Amino acid sequence: NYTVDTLNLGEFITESGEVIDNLRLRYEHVGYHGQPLVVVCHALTGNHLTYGTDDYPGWWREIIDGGYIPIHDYQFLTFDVIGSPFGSSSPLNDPHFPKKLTLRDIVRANERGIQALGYDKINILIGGSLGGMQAMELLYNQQFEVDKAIILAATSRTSSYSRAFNEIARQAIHLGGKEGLSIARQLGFLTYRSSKSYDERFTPDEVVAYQQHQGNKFKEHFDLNCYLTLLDVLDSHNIDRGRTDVTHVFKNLETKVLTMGFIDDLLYPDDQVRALGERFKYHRHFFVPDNVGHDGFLLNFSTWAPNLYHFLNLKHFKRKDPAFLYK
Repeated sequence: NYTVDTLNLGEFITESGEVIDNLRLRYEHVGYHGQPLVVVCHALTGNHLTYGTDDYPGWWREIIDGGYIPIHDYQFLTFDVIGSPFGSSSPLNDPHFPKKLTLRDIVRANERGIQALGYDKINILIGGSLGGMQAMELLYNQQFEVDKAIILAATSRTSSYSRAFNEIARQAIHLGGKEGLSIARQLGFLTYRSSKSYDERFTPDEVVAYQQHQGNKFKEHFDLNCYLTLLDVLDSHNIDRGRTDVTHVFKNLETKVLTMGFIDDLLYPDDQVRALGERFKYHRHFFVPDNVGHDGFLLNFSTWAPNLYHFLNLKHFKRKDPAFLYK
């Protein structure tokens, strides 16, 4: 079954003390009543349409069709974050949408949306990289018992690199409106090393021309106010803020965590995503040796999905860890 609809969940108060009278969460559900739940947390530029249609396939469709997380064994739920322009409460929908939205807000709304629909356990929690940020917060609130977690291209807090990125983008938008959106979009190419893409796409002038083309599309289809909102969301990410016990919590969580980090990435360095994994009781890391950009980690699934599948297929009872002093 395939369902796309909108919850109405009443009053929501952000961290900043601002109010939405009727919190709306657009979502996509897919699968059968009783199956293991997988919750996907989408990334800044994505949305709830995880599986999508046959004619309009979804962000994750290829990964699901390829059988890495197969439809036949799983049930899928995904919310469009608040502030996104694709159906949930946002500046595009709500003329009194809060000025200061944080990531912790986005999460706390989605957990209420997960509970609105009667779920209790989450077998697989998955996201990168804003998705991964959602994921880690969610694990901290501990409103759910969650068996398996995959966190891709995200860390414990927004870096100075990312604030610089986000500020540079913010400025361009002030100066140029829609035109600033192109730059913001183009800006992403500067955050990572492209490998034999340099080979295949010779074509400078033709990369630049492609950049321009992607930027121009983006500036016509993604609402501007919402984008600025989501830039604050990123700037607000830090699991440790106002908190003392984050690691402690994570160290007594039974959840099996996989962290994935990508090669030569300045926005989300492998170094630091691995170190976030290692904060948990049960943790593991995969280093993925190709990178078409944080924004397109779905596009290069060939290089990482099989390790996901490997991870998903633990069905060895948890070992209590002093057995690992070896080494």
